[PDB]
Amino acid sequence: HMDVEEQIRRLEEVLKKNQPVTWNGTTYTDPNEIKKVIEELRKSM
Repeated sequence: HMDVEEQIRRLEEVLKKNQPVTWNGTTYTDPNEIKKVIEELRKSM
C-alpha cells in the first residue's frame, strides 16, 4: 500500500470509462485531467 500501480489502475478504470473521479483533493471530471494525474504517478516508476 505504498504501491503506485494500484493508484494508476484505479484511475485507469475511470480513464477507460471516461467518468468524474475525486482524487481526495480535486474531482477530475475530464479523462484528460484524470490521465494527467496518472502521468504524475507514472513519474514515480
